[PDB]
Amino acid sequence: ERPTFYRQELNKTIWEVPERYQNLSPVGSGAYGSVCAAFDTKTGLRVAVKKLSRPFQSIIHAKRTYRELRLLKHMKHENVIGLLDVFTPARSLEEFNDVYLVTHLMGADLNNIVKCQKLTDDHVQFLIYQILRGLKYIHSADIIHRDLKPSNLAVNEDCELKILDFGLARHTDDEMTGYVATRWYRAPEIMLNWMHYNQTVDIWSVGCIMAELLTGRTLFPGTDHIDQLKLILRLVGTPGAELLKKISSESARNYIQSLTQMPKMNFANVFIGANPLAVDLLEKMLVLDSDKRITAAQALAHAYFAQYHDPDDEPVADPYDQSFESRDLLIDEWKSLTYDEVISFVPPP
Ligand SMILES: Cc1ccc(C(=O)NC2CC2)cc1-c1ccn2c(C(C)(C)C)nnc2c1
Repeated sequence: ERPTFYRQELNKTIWEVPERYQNLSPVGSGAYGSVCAAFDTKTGLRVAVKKLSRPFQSIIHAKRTYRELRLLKHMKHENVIGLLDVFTPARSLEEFNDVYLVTHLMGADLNNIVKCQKLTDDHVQFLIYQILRGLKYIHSADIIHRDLKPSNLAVNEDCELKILDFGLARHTDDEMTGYVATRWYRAPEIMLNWMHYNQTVDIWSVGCIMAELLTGRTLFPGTDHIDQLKLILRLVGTPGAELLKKISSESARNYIQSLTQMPKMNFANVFIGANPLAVDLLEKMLVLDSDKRITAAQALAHAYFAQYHDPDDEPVADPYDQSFESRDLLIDEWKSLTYDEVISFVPPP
């Protein structure tokens, strides 16, 4: 009872997918893999199907395919994308060469819904509640998103949200360059490599996202890493002695110490007219010192989310074994591990 596969030409590439998936149509390539929307006739869901992609052409590609599949199989939370299905047209490990991952398709991304557009306060509470609820879960598994931004927040018509692309974060020097949304939401310590960083890199990005939902404008649209740092330091202040010490990169501590000291601005004068509770929570997320930033779990308990908070309905993850991250294997070994993961996949209920 291996399903029946059929073949389509799409992206100018062959898709070979089980007959359960019908009406495939492109919703974009990437480098990465191609994504298609599809109707899953078995679940009644609209789904996103990602074909990787030369998955085992280098060690870097093989480890990455294994990582993504492992991450997706782990995640079981309403506000985190998980795996609905994984499949290969291949019948043996020897023939194994393509992986397709299937995922709920919420509908759009947040970026395409909200940008240039200011949201109502109740709409903001809901979206950020769900981002922190799914981040509490991800972080509890010891996973860092590292690249949270509106384009990887999948949102449906009812403003319900799942987080995409956690744990992968492997951008080139060039995708991060100049006046680009790829960098606007990243934590200063990660943008400028100040230190080996914690999970609160992600709470900095929620803060950037939240401020943009409230105001309709990017919070730190820097034209480059240094311009963006200056936008940052102008709002939150230059570091103190105490943070300067923790900046293990000697090079970066020397640069930042060159800067004219500036105090933290008043967030109620930047976020004029906003819910005081929204402003308070922004001041707790946008703290420069990552050791002092609010965590997803503490933030969910904040008064801003009184309507939505239910401490009994904010679950945590079973633990995630990333011991494989510090293992060097050969192509065929990553590939065989990936295959074991493809074949033991048990669909959700
Ligand atoms: C198919 C797929 C596979 C894995 C991951 C993924 O997140 N992998 C990393 C966590 C390990 C994301 C998607 C995916 C891709 C685009 N999507 C959209 C658009 C088309 C609206 C952007 N909405 N939902 C999605 C979901």
